[PDB]
Amino acid sequence: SATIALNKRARHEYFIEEEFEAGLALQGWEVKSLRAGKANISDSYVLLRDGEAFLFGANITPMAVASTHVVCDPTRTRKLLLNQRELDSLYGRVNREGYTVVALSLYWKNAWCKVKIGVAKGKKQHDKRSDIKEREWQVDKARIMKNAHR
RNA sequence: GGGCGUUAAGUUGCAGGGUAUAGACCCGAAACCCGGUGAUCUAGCCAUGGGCAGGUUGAAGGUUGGGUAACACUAACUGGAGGACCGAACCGACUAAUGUUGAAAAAUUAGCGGAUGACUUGUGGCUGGGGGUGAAAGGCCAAUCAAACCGGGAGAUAGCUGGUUCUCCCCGAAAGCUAUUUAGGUAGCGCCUCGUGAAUUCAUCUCCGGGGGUAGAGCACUGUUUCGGCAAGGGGGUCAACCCGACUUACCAACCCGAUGCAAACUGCGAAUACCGGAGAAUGUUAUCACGGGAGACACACGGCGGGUGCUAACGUCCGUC
RNA sequence: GUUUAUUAAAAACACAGCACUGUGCAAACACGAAAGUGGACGUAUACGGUGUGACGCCUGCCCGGUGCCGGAAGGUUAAUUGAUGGGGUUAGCGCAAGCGAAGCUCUUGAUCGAAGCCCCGGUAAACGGCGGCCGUAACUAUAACGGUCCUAAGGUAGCGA
RNA sequence: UUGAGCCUUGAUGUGUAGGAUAGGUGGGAGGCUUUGAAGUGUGGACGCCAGUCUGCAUGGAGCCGACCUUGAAAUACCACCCUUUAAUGUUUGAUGUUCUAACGUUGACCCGUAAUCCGGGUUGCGGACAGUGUCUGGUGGGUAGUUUGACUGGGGCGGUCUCCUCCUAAAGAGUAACGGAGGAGCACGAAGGUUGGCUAAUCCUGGUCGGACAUCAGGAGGUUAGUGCAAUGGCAUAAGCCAGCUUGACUGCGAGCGUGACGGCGCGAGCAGGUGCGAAAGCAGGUCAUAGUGAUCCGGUGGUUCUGAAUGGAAGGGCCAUCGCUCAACGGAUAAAAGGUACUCCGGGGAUAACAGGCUGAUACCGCCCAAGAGUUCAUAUCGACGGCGGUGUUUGGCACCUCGAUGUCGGCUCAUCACAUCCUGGGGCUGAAGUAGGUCCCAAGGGUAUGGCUGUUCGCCAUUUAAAGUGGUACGCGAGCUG
RNA sequence: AAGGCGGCCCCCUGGACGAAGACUGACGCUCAGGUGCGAAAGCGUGGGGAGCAAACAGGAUUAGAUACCCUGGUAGUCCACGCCGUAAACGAUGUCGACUUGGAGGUUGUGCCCUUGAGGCGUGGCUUCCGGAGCUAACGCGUUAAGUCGACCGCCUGGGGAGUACGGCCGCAAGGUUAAAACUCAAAUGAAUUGACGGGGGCCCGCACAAGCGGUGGAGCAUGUGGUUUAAUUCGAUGCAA
RNA sequence: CUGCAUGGCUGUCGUCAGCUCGUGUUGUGAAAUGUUGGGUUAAGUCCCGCAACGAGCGCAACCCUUAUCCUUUGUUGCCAG
RNA sequence: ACGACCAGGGCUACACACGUGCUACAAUGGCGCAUACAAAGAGAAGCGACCUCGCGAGAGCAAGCGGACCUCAUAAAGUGCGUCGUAGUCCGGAUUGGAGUCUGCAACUCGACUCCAUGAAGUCGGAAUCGCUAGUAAUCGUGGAUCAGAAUGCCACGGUG
RNA sequence: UGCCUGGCGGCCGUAGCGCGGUGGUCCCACCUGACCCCAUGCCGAACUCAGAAGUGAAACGCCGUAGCGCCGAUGGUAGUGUGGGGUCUCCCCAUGCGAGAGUAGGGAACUGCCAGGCAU
RNA sequence: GGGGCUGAUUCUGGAUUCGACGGGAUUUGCGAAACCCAAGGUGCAUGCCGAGGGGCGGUUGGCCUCGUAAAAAGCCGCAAAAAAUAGUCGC
Ligand SMILES: [Mg+2]
Ligand SMILES: [Mg+2]
Ligand SMILES: [Mg+2]
Ligand SMILES: [Mg+2]
Ligand SMILES: [Mg+2]
Ligand SMILES: [Mg+2]
Ligand SMILES: [Mg+2]
Ligand SMILES: [Mg+2]
Ligand SMILES: [Mg+2]
Ligand SMILES: [Mg+2]
Ligand SMILES: [Mg+2]
Ligand SMILES: [Mg+2]
Ligand SMILES: [Mg+2]
Ligand SMILES: [Mg+2]
Ligand SMILES: [Mg+2]
Ligand SMILES: [Mg+2]
Ligand SMILES: [Mg+2]
Ligand SMILES: [Mg+2]
Ligand SMILES: [Mg+2]
Ligand SMILES: [Mg+2]
Ligand SMILES: [Mg+2]
Ligand SMILES: [Mg+2]
Ligand SMILES: [Mg+2]
Ligand SMILES: [Mg+2]
Ligand SMILES: [Mg+2]
Ligand SMILES: [Mg+2]
Ligand SMILES: [Mg+2]
Ligand SMILES: [Mg+2]
Ligand SMILES: [Mg+2]
Ligand SMILES: [Mg+2]
Ligand SMILES: [Mg+2]
Ligand SMILES: [Mg+2]
Ligand SMILES: [Mg+2]
Ligand SMILES: [Mg+2]
Ligand SMILES: [Mg+2]
Ligand SMILES: [Mg+2]
Ligand SMILES: [Mg+2]
Ligand SMILES: [Mg+2]
Ligand SMILES: [Mg+2]
Ligand SMILES: [Mg+2]
Ligand SMILES: [Mg+2]
Ligand SMILES: [Mg+2]
Ligand SMILES: [Mg+2]
Ligand SMILES: [Mg+2]
Ligand SMILES: [Mg+2]
Ligand SMILES: [Mg+2]
Ligand SMILES: [Mg+2]
Ligand SMILES: [Mg+2]
Ligand SMILES: [Mg+2]
Ligand SMILES: [Mg+2]
Ligand SMILES: [Mg+2]
Ligand SMILES: [Mg+2]
Ligand SMILES: [Mg+2]
Ligand SMILES: [Mg+2]
Ligand SMILES: [Mg+2]
Ligand SMILES: [Mg+2]
Ligand SMILES: [Mg+2]
Ligand SMILES: [Mg+2]
Ligand SMILES: [Mg+2]
Ligand SMILES: [Mg+2]
Ligand SMILES: [Mg+2]
Ligand SMILES: [Mg+2]
Ligand SMILES: [Mg+2]
Ligand SMILES: [Mg+2]
Repeated sequence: SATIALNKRARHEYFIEEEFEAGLALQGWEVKSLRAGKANISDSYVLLRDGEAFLFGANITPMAVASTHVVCDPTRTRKLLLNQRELDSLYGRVNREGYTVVALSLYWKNAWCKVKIGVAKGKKQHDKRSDIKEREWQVDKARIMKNAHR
């Protein structure tokens, strides 16, 4: 419905623990491009400086140059609007060993863009094997049980 | 009260100017329909008879020999089929030249293609026009074809070009407005001619009543616009070059005053010439108005003046005035 | 080979071959107001129509739209038939306005009523169409790749100033 | 297999109040007993299993009847029969099948008959089908009739077509362009009328959250506010604002005037009737004025002092009100209409375009004036910023001023002529001119001023030479000299 | 012969094995070049097409799935006549002759003995599993040898390049066949062993489950833990096993 | 400070039952047997078979208490008589 | 000076989440009055009987004992009575103001005991989850070490069963 | 006849602002209170009814004052009708009309009716 | 060279991105840095020249100290150079 460019690869590439429905803060010519304008949310992650967890990786194509005064930067760091009450998770459980929180998807909420955030961590190519093995094994167990019980 | 009318005579013939129907001042279309004629040219088809000199190439098939268990396959002899080959009659016209009131309303000379086949030709017949036929070009249908020829409706229509024939005298325009499947036409009005009736009816000059907002002028108003003061600040301060920043730095600078300008869509001002009315002599062949008969015209240009537009360029264009 | 007799003889038409479609005979189709004829004194290896045009490699995706074919579950639906509603008229009731039986007529139209249309599917060798946009690989370039906007599908093989 | 009339009602109910399945009302008090009732068992069904239409092997002799609740007396009576069913003949519609006599036979045999037409007789098959006439729905460029507007600095494309506001518009009115700038196809039962009362926008001071800004009290200001809306002209008596009552947002006229060719449109004192407000004189025929709008014909509604095809009526016609058009191409040609023609045709026009010729020169080319500077110093040996002044008609343009009763247009070959804003030769000045060799300027037209590849060349690129391979005018010279 | 052949019947026909015989007389084996047959898939023409099913569409899974799961579905798989001679066409083991311990079978024929029952002893062909000597690097072969020899043909000489290009032939095509060179590397491999691993299997055990019975997450409080604050919130312990 | 130089110590796997060696034998060899297989158990505990035969650390016992009974010594304890 | 000095704070704090346990949910349960049975332990800067007192903690005086002698130490659950009656309860005992006591020079940070007074939460608790196979689960009390005092923690002991 | 005040007109800046001062005999204005006649989108500030203790402050009316506002000459200038001319996007000549903006200067109104009171 | 449609999550004239990040940093108690001004203490403090300053140097010259003038001590720089990157990903 109101869904926009989403990053479903990061869901398989990470272990999503908790999610944040926090909003995004962006300048002109970009929110219009969210409707149509080729926004891409690849390589998305938070870049906490002090309390400024900007989303760094996103390429939103500028569709016009009619205002040829401001310099266009598709790789701009977008600000994020999150409650200070729930921002404690981000200044907390991020820098342990490898914890990250990445942008899973971006959609519309009554003419305002909301980017879904999620706390996760890497898999080192050995957790992926275990996940695939378990996903296949549950299916195989169900199939063999059904075949045996006819 | 208002409208229409009571007042105040028409009618029948003759001659003349219009109008309406008929052809309607005269010639001219391209086009439509109806009834007949054509296949002797040409297109196709049907039936019946002719024509294709001469010289090349050797497929199928058939024999002999080799070969195969039988085949298959190969060598030699014969073979004469090709919408075959070169090339004559015959058919056609791809190039060049001549010819263009020519020998000829498509031809001549030198070259050219097919020339045993989907060929060509003679004779007779059929296909008849919104139809015929078409190896398909809108090609042919008798030198005429995106609808053949002849006779009729039919003098079709033509807001379109041209022409309109003897004389004299008098008066004398317009090329503008409105509306228009309207712009090069038309109807009314604005103008022209004739007749009738009507009053200082009308015009020139003078005097007297009037309202402008144009030229010009100006910035009370709306915009525009330059400078100085009033004045807050900022901007790589000469200075510390780090500090309160010594604060003054050919930079923008609120509101208001003083000075200087611009304006078709600005007027606190504002003419001349224009326009209407009243009066007065003097002048004009009623020059004025109303009705009736007949028109014409509704393509204007130049020059002066005030302008839009264009480039205050155009013998350019759009308005008013003489 | 043929083609615009009389400015175009060609890449233009035709061609053998290929594909689709219609056609069970009193066949389709065409000329015919009709009879009748051709097709054809043929019989699905026959005939007509439409496209391409010997031969070799092939004819890849789409029914979204317009046609064609199969269906009548539902809605609408002609001609046709006519339940009544509303008036005209007068026998006649009313001292008068005015009610007003039957007959005949003016007008509305309950119900029946097929094809067709909407609809459900197929069919493209039927008419037809088959995308642009951003980032990303060791110097630079490009993008095998990844995301989202639409369509019914984004052009496969092959070829190319 | 199947509907209305019909074979008869087998007929279905329930006021918490209730032997409860209420007798249409009349007569309420029974035919009931051989006008053939309970007892006994219980397919279907009223099942809210109280009752019960109950149906029916055994019966073979009184259930009911008053009424208990009593808002309402029993369905025990008679039945003009409903709060609605029931089946077979039933009234003849559709579907299906059976049959033949209609009809068909481009099946066979015979006959007229010599004969593959035709007709008649026998017969097989199909069969009330097929097929034909009328009406009718759908499809139907296969065919026919047509339509596709106008202005336009040629035509097409674009834009516009009606109405209103300011300028142009030259001080009465009016006045055009594809000139310069904005709006309208409504709205109000109150935003109309009367009466009564009041008069801002804007800038300040102080004051709870309250601030460039809500509200409040005071202060400057005088229409720079407001008008239901675009602009213009006005409004202080207010035409702006608040409240009451109201419907004059009346009916029929209307002397007079203004604007229009006309159709028409607009203002209007005042008259008669009947109303609203205000004590009253007085004000009210809509809105502060200008856009808010469409003629005629045809038909829709109501009323009517009329006409009514012999009479009496009625359909019908007109009369007054009123309704249906983005006829927006808006003075509207039909209720009903798009394109191509290079296969084209006719009447016209240089009233009107493309080539040329003519007028001007925005553009084009060339010259000149001041001089930041470039140029080591030095403006001018050579260039020249920001501008201006010019000359030719030579590039691209403007006009439609001759030519559509005919002026052959690009380029190439032959043939030339003229001008100098001179390519070479000739003469000279200044040079950042040591010499050769260069730059610029001035005078000077006597002469000369290339060959091939590309492409239709003009133009242009390249290769090789020459002292040079100049720019232009002459219908962008020359087709009654030639090709195409 | 190989490829490969499965209801039944009819017709033609190839091949194989046995008791007892008769007969020609080395006529015997192999075989480059050549010839023929030859799984399926594929191609051409003419037919047919029930089911299945490349390509293709849709649905589902997945981060992605142009696939495995599902619904459709054309070529093809079915027939006749034609073309290729391609397979892990394998027994990864060429054709023919002789010899070499044994056991347990299947199929087929014949001889003999009293066949009272597939009673008993023999004797040939094919085929199956163990197994001695021997062989082999070992797996394994083992009278049907991979044991010892005899006759012949074909093939091999490091892994890639490469069974590739060119060249010749064949074929309508897809391609087949014959078959290199340049360049890189010091490796490429096979049989077996020990660990390890498997989304391989089997067995066993422990309050590991089941069975029971009580508890912890709900609520005061206690120390302990992580985070926060703070001057420090004193050090380490950080899954069972803090 | 460095338990990422260590000693010592401790927890878990786990009181789970395996971890090895000598000789011999087998295979050219890496290597295997023993340690595998049936019963049985808490167990590599016991037995049988098998080129295995034995041994070490090992799972048990030897160590500490309870459960019947004997003797000795009798205080601060017992009252059988 | 990262070596070293002592005094005052903080290791005991906090919007939070977590391991573990004690405490309760009330009729087998709390309120009180006879009444019963254990083992093993520690004791001289000590264990510390009596007695006088204190509603209570303990104050004063204080015997004996390196202990089969004395103390800590009338153990309870059990038992027989009464009583309450299903209620935020005579359940549940936390927070609160004040009072003293033990204790160590000093308990605002920061002890424990006491008893008068307010008398919280909580009323068998999701998903999950842990322990036990016999004198063990489960309940009741006692004892021991650390230490001036400051155990729901730790280690042991028996009763029921 | 003089002065003052109140009401209604002529005219709409020489007519009105600013500064200072004036007046309570009469008029004028503030002022007291409210059952009522009347009303507050509340509230006797506005309407109104019943009244003169106080007042001339506010507001009125008056006199001077040139900071204003305003009027406004003569002359000159621009423009313009007529007729004739130039070097013709614009001007000149003869004649007629002659602005606006300035300057000198003026400018603190004029006036009629009705009613009251002062002096007479 | 020209027109015509979109630059509008409403094409619906009234959106607290719910949240971080600037705002009078509007608001309620409050510490001399959210500040701050004649009286009890009675000591050698105010302008006085000062003194060059914490490990080192300097501060608007009176931000430290005094009592007969000085060590300077309350802040900055030399210094405290460790600030330099989500995850997966050669050994
Ligand atoms: Mg012919
Ligand atoms: Mg021969
Ligand atoms: Mg030939
Ligand atoms: Mg020939
Ligand atoms: Mg001949
Ligand atoms: Mg010839
Ligand atoms: Mg010839
Ligand atoms: Mg024709
Ligand atoms: Mg002809
Ligand atoms: Mg003729
Ligand atoms: Mg005729
Ligand atoms: Mg006629
Ligand atoms: Mg004629
Ligand atoms: Mg005509
Ligand atoms: Mg006509
Ligand atoms: Mg006329
Ligand atoms: Mg006169
Ligand atoms: Mg002017
Ligand atoms: Mg005209
Ligand atoms: Mg004319
Ligand atoms: Mg004109
Ligand atoms: Mg003209
Ligand atoms: Mg003129
Ligand atoms: Mg020709
Ligand atoms: Mg030809
Ligand atoms: Mg073709
Ligand atoms: Mg296709
Ligand atoms: Mg379709
Ligand atoms: Mg159909
Ligand atoms: Mg139908
Ligand atoms: Mg037509
Ligand atoms: Mg036109
Ligand atoms: Mg036009
Ligand atoms: Mg005018
Ligand atoms: Mg009023
Ligand atoms: Mg009126
Ligand atoms: Mg108005
Ligand atoms: Mg009509
Ligand atoms: Mg009549
Ligand atoms: Mg009548
Ligand atoms: Mg009537
Ligand atoms: Mg109408
Ligand atoms: Mg009009
Ligand atoms: Mg013509
Ligand atoms: Mg021209
Ligand atoms: Mg000419
Ligand atoms: Mg010029
Ligand atoms: Mg210089
Ligand atoms: Mg001529
Ligand atoms: Mg001519
Ligand atoms: Mg010269
Ligand atoms: Mg020279
Ligand atoms: Mg010179
Ligand atoms: Mg096959
Ligand atoms: Mg499938
Ligand atoms: Mg799929
Ligand atoms: Mg092989
Ligand atoms: Mg052989
Ligand atoms: Mg063997
Ligand atoms: Mg090959
Ligand atoms: Mg065992
Ligand atoms: Mg201690
Ligand atoms: Mg003057
Ligand atoms: Mg003057």
